[PDB]
Amino acid sequence: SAVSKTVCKATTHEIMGPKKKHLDYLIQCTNEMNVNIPQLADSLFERTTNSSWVVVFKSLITTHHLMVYGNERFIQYLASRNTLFNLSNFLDKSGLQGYDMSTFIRRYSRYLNEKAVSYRQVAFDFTKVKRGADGVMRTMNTEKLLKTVPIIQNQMDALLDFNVNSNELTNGVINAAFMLLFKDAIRLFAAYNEGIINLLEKYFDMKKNQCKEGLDIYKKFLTRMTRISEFLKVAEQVGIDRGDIPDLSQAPSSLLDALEQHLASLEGK
Repeated sequence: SAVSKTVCKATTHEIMGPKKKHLDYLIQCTNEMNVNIPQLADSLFERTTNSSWVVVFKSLITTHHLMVYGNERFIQYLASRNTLFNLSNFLDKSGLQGYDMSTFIRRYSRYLNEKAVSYRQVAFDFTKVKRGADGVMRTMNTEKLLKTVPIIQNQMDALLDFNVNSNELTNGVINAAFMLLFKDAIRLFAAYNEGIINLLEKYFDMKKNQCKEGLDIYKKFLTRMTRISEFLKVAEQVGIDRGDIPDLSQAPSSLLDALEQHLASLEGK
């Protein structure tokens, strides 16, 4: 009940993101093994049944914050559910602000759903695993890599589909969501990029059908890069510390012709 009470405090009608003090409490909750994760999640789900965009959006932000900063047993539990958020028809018509925010609530809930689905499918969180030449994405074997990168790609699509303009970030609730989306985006991009580095190191030794898969992955990566650039430009326009924006220039983006020529040779007599 203390947990439920704090979920309520994190999700009041006040037009601002959940307060740090309540988020910090709920993080600590996830770290105590005696805490019942399903009951904490149920409280969050219940708030998403509220008619107010403010309450619903704040419950989603709280859930996202806990996925990012909480014990891994939290996202593990969300990933175990058959269904997560069901907000595809959400609409708060109480006012123009409610209309505006309803669209973003639908898109944000879809992203969190996909974040849980990604975790269910690969049994780790792309945004939090070890990086580098010795990290998870860089060391992954061929079969697993070909399976995994499309999952990253699907998660990134759902994130980018939030599709907000800088001039739409006009209240503290949506701004709070955006800051967490920004953090996930740069971390998810690093995983995507490492997956592609790995793919390119292996591509010219793969089987014909593996190369077809790899080439599809690469073409899709190139178009997502363009979208990620657009998303970072929104972050730049709104004022985010430029030192926090990653450099996309080092993504290995000039290999299309080589990949195609190699596959073409495999498809010849």
